[PDB]
Amino acid sequence: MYKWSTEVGEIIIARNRDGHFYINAFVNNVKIKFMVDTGASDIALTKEDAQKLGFDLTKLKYTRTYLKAAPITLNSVVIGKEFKNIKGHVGGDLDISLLGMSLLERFKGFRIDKDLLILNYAAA
Amino acid sequence: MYKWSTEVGEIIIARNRDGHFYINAFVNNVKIKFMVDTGASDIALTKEDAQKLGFDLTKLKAAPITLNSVVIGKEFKNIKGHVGLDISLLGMSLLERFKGFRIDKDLLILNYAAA
Amino acid sequence: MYKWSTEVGEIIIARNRDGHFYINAFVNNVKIKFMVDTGASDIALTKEDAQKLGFDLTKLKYTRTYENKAAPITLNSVVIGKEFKNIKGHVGLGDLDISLLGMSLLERFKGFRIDKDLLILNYAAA
Amino acid sequence: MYKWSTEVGEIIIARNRDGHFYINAFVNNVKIKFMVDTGASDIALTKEDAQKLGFDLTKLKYTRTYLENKAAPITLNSVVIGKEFKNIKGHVGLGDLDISLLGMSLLERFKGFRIDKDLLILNYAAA
Repeated sequence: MYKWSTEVGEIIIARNRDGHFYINAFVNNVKIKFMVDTGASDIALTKEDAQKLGFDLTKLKYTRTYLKAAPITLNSVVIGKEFKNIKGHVGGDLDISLLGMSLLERFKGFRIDKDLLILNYAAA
Repeated sequence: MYKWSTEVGEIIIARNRDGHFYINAFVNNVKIKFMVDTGASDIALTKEDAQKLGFDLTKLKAAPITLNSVVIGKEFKNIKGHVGLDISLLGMSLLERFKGFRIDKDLLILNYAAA
Repeated sequence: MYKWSTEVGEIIIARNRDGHFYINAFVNNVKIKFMVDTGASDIALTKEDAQKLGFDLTKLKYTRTYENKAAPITLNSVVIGKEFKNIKGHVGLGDLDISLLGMSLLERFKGFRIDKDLLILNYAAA
Repeated sequence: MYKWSTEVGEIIIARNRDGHFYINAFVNNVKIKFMVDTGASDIALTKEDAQKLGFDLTKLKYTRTYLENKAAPITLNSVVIGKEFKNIKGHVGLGDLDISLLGMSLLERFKGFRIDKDLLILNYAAA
């Protein structure tokens, strides 16, 4: 008699009137507010949010570019379920961090249509 | 943010050596053993089993009944059944309520979803 | 190998400005607009909808009561996402503006929920 | 009215009495037989299955080494097991094993993958 089970889930975000989707995540167990960016793939953290996560700004290698930026790795990111070792980077103006496609395509299910962003996931 | 979640489950049971599938449920917290009958619709209890469930035999109408709670993977509410054989029987009326039910060779495969 | 597959689907419907949800469905190959009524049980059709579906109002048996008296019917096919068969209903009062879809049908879906302004339907077929 | 649908599927394999799971696939439209290897990552094709797929043996670069013998990396454009997966990693191995091996890098791509008692269960989702 074989028996198994898991937690399954769905998250829907509706598009704000400025036309973007906003979403909360826990990153290394800190609450971070993200705006979704369809053109990015990588997570773009603000400096402020980098500090909140226990990173040092004077001691970072701002090597790569997208606009100049410091690649980084995030132990865990939770949105529905926990993801691990998530590619990111930290760069200048912007007030809010940005979530790209890479993280979102890691979901079991992920579609945008109409004004809805719909994520499906499974845990254990 | 609209956010939703639930427990999804799967039970897989191997055919018995006698050619049948048997399943052990809790009925109102009481272990019971059912044989699967694909041709049957509602449940068919043995008197023995009827008695284990706090029923009166000689004050009934085969006599139609309702079972408050039947737990196979998840808890099914208010299951149709009756009483008249050796072992009690589980029919299509219960199995169709599962998200999934299929038999394939020596496996009976049951899918369910709770919250 | 034991192989198995099916079609899975999801329908998301936004609430209407008036506060209700509305579903368009094919019933016996005809388009009917329903209002969702989460505390109804079986489908309630308007007379006009009933007539669109070829029911003869003067020959039905008005055998159920509520204080009025209504006529049970069965609908062979109702297609919302997938095709459901032998759906229960009745013809409602002469006053009914729009037909109602209740829980007896909605609970046949694999998934159904309302959250704020979205009604979410999940279904699976062959 | 937002509406969306897709194909979902489950494949189950029972452990043969030798202890191994075996499963067939279409790779670039040819049926290939595999034995599952949880130790492996990549797909390990026999030389015979490579030629059956039209690899030119004598133009492959055998730049890799495994277990001791050499092997040439390849990409399999299309592999169908339930759903189609694209661009699967493999190599073709100078070792003399008679059957090709399917590793975790392909299994892990499934939406659901689990082994318990003697059942390997795979779940997938297409359109």
